[PDB]
Amino acid sequence: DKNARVIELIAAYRNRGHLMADIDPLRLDNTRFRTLWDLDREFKVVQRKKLRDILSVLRDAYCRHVGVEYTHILEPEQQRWIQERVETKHDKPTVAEQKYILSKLNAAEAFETFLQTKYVGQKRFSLEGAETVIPMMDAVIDQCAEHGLDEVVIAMPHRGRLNVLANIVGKPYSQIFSEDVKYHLGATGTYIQMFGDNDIEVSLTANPSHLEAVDPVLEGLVRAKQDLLDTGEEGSDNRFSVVPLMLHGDAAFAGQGVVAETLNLALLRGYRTGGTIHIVVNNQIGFTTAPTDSRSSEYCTDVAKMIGAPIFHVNGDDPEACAWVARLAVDFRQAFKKDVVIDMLCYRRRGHNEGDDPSMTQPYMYDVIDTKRGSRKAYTEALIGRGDISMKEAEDALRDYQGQLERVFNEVRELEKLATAVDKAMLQRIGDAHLALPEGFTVHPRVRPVLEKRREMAYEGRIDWAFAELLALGSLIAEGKLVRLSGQDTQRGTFTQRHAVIVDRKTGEEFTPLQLLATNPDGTPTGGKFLVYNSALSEFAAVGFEYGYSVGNPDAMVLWEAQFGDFVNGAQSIIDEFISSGEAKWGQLSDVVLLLPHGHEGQGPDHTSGRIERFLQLWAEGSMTIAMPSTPANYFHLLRRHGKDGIQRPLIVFTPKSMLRNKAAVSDIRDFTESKFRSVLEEPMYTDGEGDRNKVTRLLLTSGKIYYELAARKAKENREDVAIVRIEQLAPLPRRRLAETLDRYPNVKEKFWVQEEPANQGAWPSFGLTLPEILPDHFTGLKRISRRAMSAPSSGSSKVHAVEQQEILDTAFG
Amino acid sequence: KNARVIELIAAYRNRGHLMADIDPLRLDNTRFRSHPDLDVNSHGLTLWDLDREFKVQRKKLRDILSVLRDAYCRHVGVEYTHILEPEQQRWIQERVETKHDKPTVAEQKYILSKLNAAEAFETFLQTKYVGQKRFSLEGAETVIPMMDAVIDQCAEHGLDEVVIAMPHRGRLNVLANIVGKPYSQIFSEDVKYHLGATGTYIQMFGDNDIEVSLTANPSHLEAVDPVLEGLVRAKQDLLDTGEEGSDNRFSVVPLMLHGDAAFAGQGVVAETLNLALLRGYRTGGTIHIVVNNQIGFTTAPTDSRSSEYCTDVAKMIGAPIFHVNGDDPEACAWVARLAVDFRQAFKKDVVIDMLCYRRRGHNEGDDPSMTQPYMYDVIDTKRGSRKAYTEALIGRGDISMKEAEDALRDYQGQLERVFNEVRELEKHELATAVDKAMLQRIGDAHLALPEGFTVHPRVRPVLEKRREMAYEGRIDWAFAELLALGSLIAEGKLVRLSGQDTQRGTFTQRHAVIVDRKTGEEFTPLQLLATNPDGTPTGGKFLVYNSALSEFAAVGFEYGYSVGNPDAMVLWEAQFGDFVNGAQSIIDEFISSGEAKWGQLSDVVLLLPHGHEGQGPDHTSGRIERFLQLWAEGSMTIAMPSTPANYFHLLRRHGKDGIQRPLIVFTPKSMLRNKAAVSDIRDFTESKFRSVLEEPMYTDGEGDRNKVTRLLLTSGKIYYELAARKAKENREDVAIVRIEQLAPLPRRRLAETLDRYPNVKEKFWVQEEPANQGAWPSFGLTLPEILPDHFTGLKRISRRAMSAPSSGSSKVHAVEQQEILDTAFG
Ligand SMILES: Cc1ncc(C[n+]2csc(CCOP(=O)(O)OP(=O)(O)O)c2C)c(N)n1
Ligand SMILES: Cc1ncc(C[n+]2csc(CCOP(=O)(O)OP(=O)(O)O)c2C)c(N)n1
Ligand SMILES: [Ca+2]
Ligand SMILES: [Ca+2]
Ligand SMILES: [Mg+2]
Ligand SMILES: [Mg+2]
Repeated sequence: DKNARVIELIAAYRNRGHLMADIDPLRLDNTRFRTLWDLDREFKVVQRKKLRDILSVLRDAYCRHVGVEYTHILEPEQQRWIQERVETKHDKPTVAEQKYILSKLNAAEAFETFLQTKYVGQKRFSLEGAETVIPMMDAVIDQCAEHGLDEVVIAMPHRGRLNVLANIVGKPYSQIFSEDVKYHLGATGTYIQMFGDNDIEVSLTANPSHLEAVDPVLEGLVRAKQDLLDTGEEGSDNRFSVVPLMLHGDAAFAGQGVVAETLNLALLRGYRTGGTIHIVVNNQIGFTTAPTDSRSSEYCTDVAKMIGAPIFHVNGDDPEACAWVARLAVDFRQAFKKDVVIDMLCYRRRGHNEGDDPSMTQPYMYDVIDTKRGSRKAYTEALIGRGDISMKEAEDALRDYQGQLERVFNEVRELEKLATAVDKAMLQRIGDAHLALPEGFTVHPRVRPVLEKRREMAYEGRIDWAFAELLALGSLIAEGKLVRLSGQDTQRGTFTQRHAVIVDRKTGEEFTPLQLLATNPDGTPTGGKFLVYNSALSEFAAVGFEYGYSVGNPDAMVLWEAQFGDFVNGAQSIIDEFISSGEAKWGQLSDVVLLLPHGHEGQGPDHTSGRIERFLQLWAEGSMTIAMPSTPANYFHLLRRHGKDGIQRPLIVFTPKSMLRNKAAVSDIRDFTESKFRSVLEEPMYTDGEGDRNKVTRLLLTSGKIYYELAARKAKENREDVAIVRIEQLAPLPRRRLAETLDRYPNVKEKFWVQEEPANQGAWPSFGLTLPEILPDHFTGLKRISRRAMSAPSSGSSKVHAVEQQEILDTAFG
Repeated sequence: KNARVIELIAAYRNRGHLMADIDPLRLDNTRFRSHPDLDVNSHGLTLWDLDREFKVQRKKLRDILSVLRDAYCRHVGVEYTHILEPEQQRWIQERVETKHDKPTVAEQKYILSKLNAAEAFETFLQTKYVGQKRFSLEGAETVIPMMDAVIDQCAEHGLDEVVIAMPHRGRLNVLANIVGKPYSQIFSEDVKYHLGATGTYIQMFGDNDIEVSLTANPSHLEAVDPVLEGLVRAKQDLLDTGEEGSDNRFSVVPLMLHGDAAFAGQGVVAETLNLALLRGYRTGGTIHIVVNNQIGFTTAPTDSRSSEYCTDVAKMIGAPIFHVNGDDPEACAWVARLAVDFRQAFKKDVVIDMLCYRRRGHNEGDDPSMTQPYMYDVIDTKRGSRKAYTEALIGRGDISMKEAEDALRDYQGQLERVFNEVRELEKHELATAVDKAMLQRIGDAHLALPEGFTVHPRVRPVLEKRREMAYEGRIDWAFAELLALGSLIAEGKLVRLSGQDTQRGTFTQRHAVIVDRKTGEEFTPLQLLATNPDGTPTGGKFLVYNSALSEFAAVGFEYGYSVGNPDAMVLWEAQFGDFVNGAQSIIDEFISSGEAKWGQLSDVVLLLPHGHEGQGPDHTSGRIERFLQLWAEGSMTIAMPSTPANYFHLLRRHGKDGIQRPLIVFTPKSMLRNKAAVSDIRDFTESKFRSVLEEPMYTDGEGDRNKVTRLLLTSGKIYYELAARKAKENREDVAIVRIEQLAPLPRRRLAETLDRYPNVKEKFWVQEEPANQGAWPSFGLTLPEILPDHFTGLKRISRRAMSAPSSGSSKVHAVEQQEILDTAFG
């Protein structure tokens, strides 16, 4: 019965020992810590060891300065791996390793002392009380270099950022302190091993003040780099040689939903990066808020249990345990290609900002902090107290600090066009690819007519929207471009129109027809690739990832598709903080494409609008391209121009739903082979037909699918006095092309902007103000024909929709 | 040997769920092969050991193993050893590891009756109407007797209400067979899949009843999750149950339904779970039911999540998780009742993962064998839950051939009743001013400290300055806010105020809660106003909390709270208005549009610190232009007050007008401490809210309105800078008019004020925000149309159009600020 009580004791330490570990350097919770003859008896564990030695191994491993959470991991081999490395008696670090960790603590503290002394308003960014994160990050990067990896990419909030730039990225003081925006900009550097012969690239990504919003952006950036190096999921090796190193705060990590959304991507085929190293700077405070008001779990890291990640809670006043846990984390990530979370328990020495006396809201915590000596002073005293360094060396370490402090002060003192048309053979090849099935492949009987109709369209014309899209993407791959397309149910298409990936009816094997265009007819690679995935049910993390992918590989054609444009508001922080504004704020460029299914069809307020008015409001000084094409060929030329123009700026496309199957919304072969993108479109009766522009007295200006309904109504009552002009590119406004087009209708007495969207929505709120100002001689007196202003994108009734739709058409021809 | 048994017991308790027969489709064939953790020989035990008695009590290994396999490896997969509380693990362990008595024929027939009613509802829906395939509950009808068991167990505990939140799948079935709404109400004259509902559940075999309600929601999956919590917490606060109540029953239960792909992918799930035990947000535990049909439209679970289960996020708060086979309605009803008992015993969330399937395509244009041929060849060989359960009861000898025929007659009768009832239906088809003594009382309250309380030395001058302000005037913004909230509590109103660092204030200005310098005890001065001077309660209360670092779940919760208690004054404060875009879905889908779409009314207040001060693009704008764009047909009130007294009257009008519509307030940062931005006692005691404000030199001074030839129209703090510049140059030819209420535009008040300046030759809208931001994009178009005789020729003075709310440089901000001021006086 005694040997059974030992087995239960071993399991208790492994499962719950972390609840008794001395992880808090402030020891705020006192309640945390609240036979002898058997201790010298040998037990079978098959090895023979004395109970006192088994128990000492269990206390050192699980109840010392490291709290290990791993028995929640479903993989027995991963539990076994941790168990073996944590439960073995490790050899104490060498005097050289201790002196090295100490120099890193000196550099970090001197940097902090310099920041608060030289400049004013720097208290918010203070890393004082959390300096151990610097030798911890150093150990992460050094262990990644020891595995021979290519790059470590960092994402972090603002606390200690300039310290990371100087002591991790290795940026010189002259570059750091030159003129805050500096706390949001990206950076690149080279890490050179101190005791090794390896080097590794280290980069820091740009981010807003919005905590954790950069998390899926880092993942996308890293995946794009991993794809370029041919490493990982889409590569020839399983090394995933680009490592994401993600920094967090404790209140942010537990409260922001994007954390869970980004963790949810960790093992997905379209989003995995081979595991992220997470470091939580757990100072047990969020501004003035205590952890008991910030989370409903024991640890701020408990969300990471969602993906069975091992969690290490470590005492920030023990830099050796912190460096050891950082190296173990890199080894686990390398061995299992899964996320590791390091929870660094520390404190925030100063107030949150200049106007904060933290004892006002946390008197107890700050009476304990005011008793604490720095983790530098503590570690140097601890090295003297254990006899690991001499009195001369301890003075030298103290003199290393002074020289590090003097150096910053003295260095900062010293400082003080292309064609998008393809040939008919290119169209024919993309059409033929849909029927070039692998041997023994069984196409689903309802998919086979789609493949046959695409080979017919490629040779005979009447090209629909869905095929035009694949013609654009396919021709880019054939030219050597990497095309990454993703979104909810994007492989088949929400409207069963895409079939980018087709599934074997008998085996379930996937076949990608456009991937055949990555190989030239002679069998040589084009250098191009088609990467198409079904995303998780996320908007915030998925849009963030695709923006990040566009930044990681500026040469890639990156498209994200919303199920319906109505759901993109779930990614509003990414749209506001990165996509629309990254270039102006940080000089960070993104070529990301957002495909937003849009249009009034009676399917309700959440299946009608991509909120065109919101994107037009965000636009300024050529920041993005915003388009609503009405024709398959014009969409094809829009995608090819974006993929070939070399302008790294986002593209927002309001794509159709029912217009995908509108038989009037088809294009001729010549529209792809002898044309280009047209920002302004006239009716074909005036450009190709026998229509007379001089009979026109009423001009209707519009965009999107409503054109076909207006055109049908004009044809039904032969209204030669009315002309319909489409604005395909909403932003930047094609001022030049718009003026030249309207000049061709000299007898126009009235002009109307016609739209399906309510008066406070669509293009009218911006066009109604801009068009009379930009073109006063053409648009003074411009009137609106639309739905009435609504507090929702549309009515919930399809009957109300139909009445309103007819009301617009009747007003336009009244 | 005894050690190998202890390891075997732990293995079943920890990992037995990985071998449980939970999938009714049995898609993964490798699931039952290769499981050494649970294997006897893989632990160092033989067939000889099976008849040996072990200490666990003394029981044979064979009995230990039969108890473990029945409890953890049959149709229920139990995850609970991740729970840090040993008493919670032991509670589950005892109830799961005991041999339960088989359900009575009466209970079995009742479960079969609920499946009969659910399948008959689903059969009518697909047969009578077209375009109903997307709402089909076919393959998941066991969720109806499962929900019935939840509600019946809540009634058995004597609870007051169950509030349901769910996506659209099986919604009308829930309305008919759970909420109990009649078919005449359900199928009269879709929006019906988004509307709220209330009903009464009456126990079948009991004498208790319980209220059952369904909340309104958009098509945005999981967005309603925090809204349900807020709504339920508001109801708990009214019933004096829960966290802010004398009874610890939490007698209003949230029943939250989910889909498997959405539960794993939506971040709002984790944000809402994170609220579960917070003093300001806890609802005594939510019962979660995931309708896990192992598909999300055309997407397989392996592309939807990075974990074994769609429910693994719930481990974040140490919630017990039950994976149950949807083809076993008895195990499903049993797990539902156990979930209610756990929630009652520990006031924590329970998650039920119901494994089932989706019989049809996702919608009308879906042949799901196109994308999932294997799954759908397996679904095609499966007969429904009702039929399979009828056949099981037959084999077990629990019912006879006559009884099964009678159950099929019950199904036919339920199916005829829908068709018939719908056939018949088709055939017939205020003053806001307070007395000075009220102000003095709120001022005195700041110094009426509890005996032995130690005020922080930096907080004491704030308390003393508030008593001086209350008696002498020069009332600042921060105190005016508390004067408004305090006077409402004194009148009997419930005031709920929350947000990031809201107790102290982001700008160290509020001090709604003060903390004892020696003990950490909290003291709320405004809570003293809930008691009249005679000692009787006013009926009012002050509920003030620091929120978690969430925008989406926190704004969702506060919107839900205003719906749950329409009589409450509910305010949510952003740290900076720049971070409210994290809650855009709640703003777009509930706040701005809930009234027009569902008839659901909300009185929620959003306080959004706003203003250009050189702190960068994320500490400058609450995006006024976005709220003005969302506004239509008086859906919300949008204001930017420039004065403490005008803010006070704005909050009191909102709290007393009886108009259940949201209020959006763009609040100050540096203007909190602007010494010109103070109000007199008479502004609170003898005035009201002013939507349009003139300069005091014209209304109270010796200023001449007839000398004015240039009129500057503006809003917010820039008024003080424009006023200082006018005073500096003695510019009598320029007048500054403020628009305090941006939406609905005060058309009449604006027209009457401008008519008082007859010699105006030019008008300008002046703003700090870029030309594509602030009020200009809407005012520039609206003002010349609504008031053509006053605003034709209206010009803009602002910052240039920008792709961000401001520049990152405070030097660039300062130059642009001066440029605006010089253009206005050029
Ligand atoms: C999405 C978002 N919400 C709110 C804020 C405002 N904010 C800035 S710092 C802070 C508290 C941060 O707490 P924590 O994550 O523990 O980091 P710490 O400052 O302690 O390192 C908040 C709420 C923000 N920057 N982002
Ligand atoms: C936030 C959001 N994003 C996307 C959609 C579009 N959408 C509707 S149903 C669906 C798949 C749902 O999967 P699941 O949660 O498993 O539910 P099920 O339809 O299987 O019951 C999606 C992505 C949505 N309604 N909401
Ligand atoms: Ca481009
Ligand atoms: Ca109101
Ligand atoms: Mg913190
Ligand atoms: Mg599903």
